[PDB]
Amino acid sequence: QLGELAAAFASVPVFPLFDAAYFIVSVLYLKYEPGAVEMSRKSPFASWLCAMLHCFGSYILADLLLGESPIHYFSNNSSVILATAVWYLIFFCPMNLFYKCVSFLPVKLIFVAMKEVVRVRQIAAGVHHAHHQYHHGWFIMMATGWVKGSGVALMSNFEQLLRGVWRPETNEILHMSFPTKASLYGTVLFTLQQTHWLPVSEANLVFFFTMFMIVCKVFMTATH
Amino acid sequence: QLGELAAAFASVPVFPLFDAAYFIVSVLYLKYEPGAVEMSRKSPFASWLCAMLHCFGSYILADLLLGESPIHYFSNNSSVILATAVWYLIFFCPMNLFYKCVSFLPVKLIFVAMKEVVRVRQIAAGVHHAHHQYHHGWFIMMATGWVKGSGVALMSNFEQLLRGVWRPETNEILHMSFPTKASLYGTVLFTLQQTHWLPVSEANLVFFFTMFMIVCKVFMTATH
Amino acid sequence: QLGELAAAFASVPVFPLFDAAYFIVSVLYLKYEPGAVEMSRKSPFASWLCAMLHCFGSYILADLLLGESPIHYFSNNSSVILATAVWYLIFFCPMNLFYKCVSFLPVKLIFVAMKEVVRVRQIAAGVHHAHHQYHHGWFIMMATGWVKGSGVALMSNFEQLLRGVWRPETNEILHMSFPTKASLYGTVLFTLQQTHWLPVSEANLVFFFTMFMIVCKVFMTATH
Ligand SMILES: [Ca+2]
Ligand SMILES: [Cl-]
Ligand SMILES: [Cl-]
Ligand SMILES: [Cl-]
Ligand SMILES: [Cl-]
Ligand SMILES: [Cl-]
Ligand SMILES: [Cl-]
Ligand SMILES: [Cl-]
Ligand SMILES: [Cl-]
Ligand SMILES: [Cl-]
Ligand SMILES: [Cl-]
Ligand SMILES: [Cl-]
Ligand SMILES: [Cl-]
Ligand SMILES: [Cl-]
Ligand SMILES: [Cl-]
Ligand SMILES: [Cl-]
Repeated sequence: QLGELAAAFASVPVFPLFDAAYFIVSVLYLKYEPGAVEMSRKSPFASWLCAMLHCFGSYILADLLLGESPIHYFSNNSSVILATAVWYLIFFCPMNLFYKCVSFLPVKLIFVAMKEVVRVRQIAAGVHHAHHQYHHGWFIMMATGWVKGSGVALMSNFEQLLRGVWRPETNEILHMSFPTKASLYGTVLFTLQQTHWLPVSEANLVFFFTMFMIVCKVFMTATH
Repeated sequence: QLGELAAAFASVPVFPLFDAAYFIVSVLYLKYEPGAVEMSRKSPFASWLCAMLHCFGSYILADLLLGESPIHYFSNNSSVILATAVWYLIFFCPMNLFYKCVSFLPVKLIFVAMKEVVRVRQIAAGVHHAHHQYHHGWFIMMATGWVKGSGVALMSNFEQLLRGVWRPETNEILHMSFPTKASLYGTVLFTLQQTHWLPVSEANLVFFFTMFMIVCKVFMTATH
Repeated sequence: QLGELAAAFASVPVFPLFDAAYFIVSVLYLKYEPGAVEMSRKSPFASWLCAMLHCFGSYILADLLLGESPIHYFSNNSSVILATAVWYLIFFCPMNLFYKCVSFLPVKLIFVAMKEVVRVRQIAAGVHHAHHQYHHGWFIMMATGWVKGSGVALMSNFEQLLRGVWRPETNEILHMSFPTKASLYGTVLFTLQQTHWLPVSEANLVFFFTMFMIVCKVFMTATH
């Protein structure tokens, strides 16, 4: 009955709880970036735009690669408003209280685990969407799933540009961080499962690859 | 009969006179930029391309956001040729005569007023076009109208790159100039009018918001 | 019977031999770039991506200008794999043997000539494709044919960014190299032939303009 558990696991509604956790962890990372708090005070619109890149960069990059509107996902009003609320609470909550609660390590690890659930689903969805337009476009499936999982990291040079920062000597392709490298392995696995060359159900691969990401990310977050 | 006046005002043919005024003021601003005259002499093709960004950047950015060909508007041969003539006359007219005439303050203020007529129509058109593709895409309507009104300012970092200039420490989002900020207020107003939450006719909002832009821009141009 | 020869010349199958020659010459140029060998060792994925830009940048830029998926051409699995093989053999062949063979001047000049065959066909194809979407879009035809022939040169600033290099003081538009300038002349000629204002068959223009590019490029390669 393991496949029955995997089917329920791979079909959990990511909206709104799992998307919120994704938004919280991502906007938390934004606040850690140099000058982010100063930017929220002096340039609140650019600060919000930065947070939307962190929350939705996966869809912005996938749509760009597939020639679709890069802000197509912003037609999802409930998601945009929910991410906007997370940005506001993290940067402007009185007593900084929301930050204090979601930074509590037991609470933060849970949100980190829930974000990985969303990232794996995102990779698989990117592969399947590209496949729908290109039945044998293996390289297009791999590219789309990769940017769906990496998110804002693959546009980090230009996320920095928006913030008034320019560091051209490195980029996430030249030197991949773990989530970028892991999303590349993930997109190959999901593309191989799409090819029917990897003899495993789509629900089992989602389950096992998410558990891999959850263990890695929770361990990396608890260590530092 | 104020609505009868507003209907005639909001439906005046922008081509070719009002578009020409837009092109003149924009290419004048280009000539004010550092190295612009030198660039027209040594790199005349890049100089013309820069002028096309100033004249058509509104359509280039809107089409990019909506996933349409970024040079789609360049199929409008008469408009492209008219902007090309304005660029040539401003940079290469014997005796610099065309520049002298259009820089005459009474003449320049009129062209500045006529450009604002075109900008407001552009914002409204961006909102209505996004709405046609996304009936409830409020954030897509706001983004499209914003870039239609801001024009080349929102791509200023890359207009500078084309010119051989790189100033990453600032951008029009991080620090909005008045036309960028005003186009953001404008696009919210036109989106609210699209939502039917703002109880005002589309022709009246065009009239009153254009008069607001005309007074502000004429006053700002005459002061300096 | 010159038109009978020109028809056979303009319809030769570019895949796979003529495309391979294009890939070889382009990836050779990549290896000449500063830090390229070091990058292939430390960042092999970015190195491969750079080589794909050199091999396919024509299609990436044309698709971008026309609002189509920028990686649409990567659905051509055989072409992508063939370019990947060329990249691997040039950077990782034991004894560097593949490099030694294709760098042999008599062999290199032939590959240089065959690449020009592919470039001219690319320019003409860009013009005809834009024409199909815009029957009278002269400026769109010219832009599309231009980027099809110039290839990665028009994205050189961002090919450098991928490599960790940033040199904003120059770009291929501000200062055109010979292949960029020649592709601009070529796209005007093919657009004029599309307009029916240039009284010459499409096969004759391909033949004569390719011979022009072959003589120029072979002479430029043999001189230095
Ligand atoms: Ca598109
Ligand atoms: Cl940073
Ligand atoms: Cl602001
Ligand atoms: Cl998704
Ligand atoms: Cl997707
Ligand atoms: Cl098919
Ligand atoms: Cl400047
Ligand atoms: Cl030039
Ligand atoms: Cl418009
Ligand atoms: Cl529009
Ligand atoms: Cl609908
Ligand atoms: Cl370089
Ligand atoms: Cl790598
Ligand atoms: Cl082609
Ligand atoms: Cl094409
Ligand atoms: Cl038509």
